[PDB]
Amino acid sequence: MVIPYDYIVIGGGSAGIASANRAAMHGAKVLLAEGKEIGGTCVNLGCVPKKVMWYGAQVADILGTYAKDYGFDFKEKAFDFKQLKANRQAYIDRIHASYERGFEQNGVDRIYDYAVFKDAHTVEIAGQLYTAPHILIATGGHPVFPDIEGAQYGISSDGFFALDEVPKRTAVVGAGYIAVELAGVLHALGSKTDLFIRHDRPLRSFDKTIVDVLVDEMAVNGPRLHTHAEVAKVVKNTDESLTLYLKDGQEVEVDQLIWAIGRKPNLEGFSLDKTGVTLNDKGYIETDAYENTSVKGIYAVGDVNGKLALTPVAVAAGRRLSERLFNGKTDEKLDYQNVATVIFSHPVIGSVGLSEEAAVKQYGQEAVKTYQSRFTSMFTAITNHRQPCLMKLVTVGDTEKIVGLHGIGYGVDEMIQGFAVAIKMGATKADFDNTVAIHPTGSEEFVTMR
Amino acid sequence: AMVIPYDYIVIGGGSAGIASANRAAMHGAKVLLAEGKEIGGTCVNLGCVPKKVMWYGAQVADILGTYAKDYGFDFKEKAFDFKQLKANRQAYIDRIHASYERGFEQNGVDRIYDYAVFKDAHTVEIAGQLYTAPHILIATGGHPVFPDIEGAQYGISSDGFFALDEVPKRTAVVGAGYIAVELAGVLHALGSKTDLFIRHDRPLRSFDKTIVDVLVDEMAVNGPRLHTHAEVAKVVKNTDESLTLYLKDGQEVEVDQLIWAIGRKPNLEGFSLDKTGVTLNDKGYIETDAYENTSVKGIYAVGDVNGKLALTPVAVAAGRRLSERLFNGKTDEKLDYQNVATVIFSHPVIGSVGLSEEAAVKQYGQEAVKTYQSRFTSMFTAITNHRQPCLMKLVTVGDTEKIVGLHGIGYGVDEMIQGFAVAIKMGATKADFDNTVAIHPTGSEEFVTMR
Ligand SMILES: Cc1cc2nc3c(=O)[nH]c(=O)nc-3n(C[C@H](O)[C@H](O)[C@H](O)COP(=O)(O)OP(=O)(O)OC[C@H]3O[C@@H](n4cnc5c(N)ncnc54)[C@H](O)[C@@H]3O)c2cc1C
Ligand SMILES: Cc1cc2nc3c(=O)[nH]c(=O)nc-3n(C[C@H](O)[C@H](O)[C@H](O)COP(=O)(O)OP(=O)(O)OC[C@H]3O[C@@H](n4cnc5c(N)ncnc54)[C@H](O)[C@@H]3O)c2cc1C
Ligand SMILES: Cc1cc2nc3c(=O)[nH]c(=O)nc-3n(C[C@H](O)[C@H](O)[C@H](O)CO)c2cc1C
Ligand SMILES: [Cl-]
Ligand SMILES: [Cl-]
Ligand SMILES: [Cl-]
Ligand SMILES: [Cl-]
Ligand SMILES: [Cl-]
Ligand SMILES: [Cl-]
Ligand SMILES: [Cl-]
Ligand SMILES: [Cl-]
Repeated sequence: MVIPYDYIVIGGGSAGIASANRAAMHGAKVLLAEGKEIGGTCVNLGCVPKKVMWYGAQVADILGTYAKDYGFDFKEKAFDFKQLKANRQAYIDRIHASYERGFEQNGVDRIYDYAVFKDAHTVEIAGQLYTAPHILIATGGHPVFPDIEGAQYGISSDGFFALDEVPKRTAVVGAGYIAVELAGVLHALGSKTDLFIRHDRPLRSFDKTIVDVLVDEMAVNGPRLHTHAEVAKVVKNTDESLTLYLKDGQEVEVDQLIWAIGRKPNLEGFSLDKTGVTLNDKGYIETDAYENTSVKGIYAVGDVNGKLALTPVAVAAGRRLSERLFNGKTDEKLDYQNVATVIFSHPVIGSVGLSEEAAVKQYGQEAVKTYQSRFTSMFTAITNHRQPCLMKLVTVGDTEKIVGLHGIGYGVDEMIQGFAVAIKMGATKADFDNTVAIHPTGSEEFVTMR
Repeated sequence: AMVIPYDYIVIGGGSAGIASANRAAMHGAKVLLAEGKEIGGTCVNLGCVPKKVMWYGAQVADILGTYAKDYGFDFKEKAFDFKQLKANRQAYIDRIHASYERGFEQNGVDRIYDYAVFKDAHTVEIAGQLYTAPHILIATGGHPVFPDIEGAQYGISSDGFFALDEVPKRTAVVGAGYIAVELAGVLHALGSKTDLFIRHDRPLRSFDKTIVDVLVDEMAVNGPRLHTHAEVAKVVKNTDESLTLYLKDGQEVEVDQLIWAIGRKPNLEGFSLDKTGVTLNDKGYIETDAYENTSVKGIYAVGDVNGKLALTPVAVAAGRRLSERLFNGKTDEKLDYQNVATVIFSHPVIGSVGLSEEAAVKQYGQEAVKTYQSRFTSMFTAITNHRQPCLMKLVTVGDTEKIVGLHGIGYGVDEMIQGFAVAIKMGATKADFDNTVAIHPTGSEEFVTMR
């Protein structure tokens, strides 16, 4: 006895929930399987708790650094990490309850268990067979641990959310946005923080002028950056502390070691090999522009397809797929070009489009012209801890089309979304120049460069 | 005895005058700028800048007094040194003055820190010396006014707010524009028992009512006490030095300070404008065409004195475009005063660009207008016991759903609008918004995910 559905979604993360709900909105009978907690990485171990801890860091900077220069004094300051975590978990628990009510309203069927393939169009969940002509693999990814002696004494970003107290000393190893974000939060919350990168600078894919501001501010306040660093081994002393040994002979003793050296897709444990789905050279599920796998009736959306590991990409791709399969939108698909990103570093980095380096590689040096503005954020300008801001435009051709917009500085996290619309619409430097500024804001520096 | 010739004389060293003088100098003009008070005008010394610094102080007060507890932070014996905040604020303004002097040196602008008075249409007297030029810009700005009632002298203007050295225990703010709403929110956050008096039904009457209703509801739950349909009849100074406002309906409200924020008037008196022939429009401002020309050839008026739109970026762009027209031969250069974005530093902050739903329905008819909204709680306040609402609204027109208005209220909205203002200037549609991928997690993503 096999139970039929119009759509089976494997994974209740950003990709699965979005695609499941949109499919249900268009009359499809949908089954969603989730082996862990609803909301996947974004809600339980990613964007959401990361942002809550980042706001905790912004409050920590107000109390320990800026409040004094605004005339506010106090004493017996104390920090209760368990209270911030309990409030963080209560908020996530309300997001879980909200998704469930949504499923009760739209009629999505959910099974909180592991889905395993039997063949290309049939899955087994809790000893019951389910079949559908449309199956979405939305299994996400997982953190990677290096093949280094003692690597098991360290934790990943999952481990960061399991901490119950600020470590006195923390080592963060990695050079991507997660390494930089977690290092900044631990530093703001009072941990002696050391960040280790293997090459010359962090965030290698982001505009160098922007990252250089971040590196300089880290050297003034932030975590201690160690460049050209390779961990040789990690030893756990009998006193429970960890000793990191670098290939160059240096060593650092810490209380916690966070590995943020990459993520890999969840491809094993669910008989993916019984479907015939093929992987690309990168090791992700191979898909076309419409998220079709190599097998008809099987789609792959989110981190598991390796295109862009961002929640809004997974959400939009999943909704556009449901539109295509169940609302007759044959040509519906996501444009993965010019997707804006915000890194909750200290200060915050916002970016959309090409770095100067990427524009030069795609259009040639003569065609590229950049505009930039450096200034101190008014918020920090009245204090003894002045923080720089840098906003940059990357333009190409005689009409100076804006192919990239990047910023670093206080409040940049909320500035990018509107500009990402203008760039999607083909904005030129003349469109920016014809827009009247909003004063006083940091965002106005984007439209007043000459 | 001798008249000194210049190519361009600029009366006033505020947002309009500095912008027009520097741009004219970059184009080779011999420029003279007169400033009778401080360089930077209202914006730098008594407007945008000191107002924003005090707004940041209010945000810090809200962190210490309301939100820190829910983020796990505790402390005792909190104290607030208003004089230290004010000292740091004025030191920042002193550095801004020096930046303007540095720019005049680089561009080659001649400046005199004295009051300019017209002798005739093409001649001014400054410090006893006559200067003449075929191009003269009046960029004199405006000033706050006091109501013509008994005891009005006991109140202070926004200028008096910046002169305060301590937070008043009780403050009355009379006014319904952005200045009254911003100063009431700052006083309330800094600990003053604040009362806001408006003559009509709601404040910010020109803004979308859906947005302002969220502001009014937030004030009722936590902010200043709003008094509607209030007319101040007189103010009495009590023997204990407190003040009592008498309303026309007979109500009495006792306070320590009373701020008048009932409107500004243009600076038209004291500089012999009556010797130029320049005429005023029926609104009482210097009359101008779309090119900032006064009724007298060779005299121009930019900024608050022309009454078109009292914002710093407007004064700056119009002053720059005027100099492009007079000294760079750009014959048709002029500022477009429509679709100018504004941010009101209320609690929570309001951002707005284009038409309100009511204004769109009036110009295009309900049949052609469709609005979209997103209602949510800012994540920053959502983990606390003091959840703050956010509301974002899109006003669309016709079959292509052209975005004619974009408005928001909520934590962080002040920095979200500039980019959308570019999209709306370029003629964005709901389809352009839908095709832009969101940035998560941010409040700004709610503007592109409405259905
Ligand atoms: C620390 C961190 C911070 C981040 N910050 C941001 C940010 O600020 N902004 C942003 O846009 N992105 C951010 N991301 C990325 C974002 O979280 C991911 O891109 C997004 O969650 C991917 O969604 P998904 O649906 O592809 O996968 P996931 O959210 O991982 O969902 C996959 C789900 O499938 C389940 N599953 C797997 N196999 C099975 C099976 N056989 N049966 C049933 N269920 C199964 C898993 O248990 C999991 O719940 C961050 C990520 C991390 C780790
Ligand atoms: C409390 C407050 C808050 C504000 N907040 C904002 C905001 O957040 N954003 C925004 O965009 N706008 C804001 N504004 C408005 C902004 O300050 C004005 O629109 C702007 O200053 C107008 O510039 P202006 O050049 O027309 O006039 P002003 O900046 O007022 O400049 C006029 C100058 O001319 C001088 N002057 C006058 N007559 C003579 C003479 N005969 N000879 C020599 N000098 C003379 C004066 O001394 C003065 O310095 C605010 C205003 C106030 C009062
Ligand atoms: C008769 C008269 C003389 C003035 N003289 C000066 C002056 O010498 N310096 C100055 O900065 N402002 C002067 N002002 C303007 C005034 O001080 C200030 O700009 C207020 O904004 C106007 O109410 C004068 C105004 C008038 C009416
Ligand atoms: Cl959804
Ligand atoms: Cl990177
Ligand atoms: Cl670069
Ligand atoms: Cl990583
Ligand atoms: Cl400064
Ligand atoms: Cl300028
Ligand atoms: Cl006063
Ligand atoms: Cl006013």
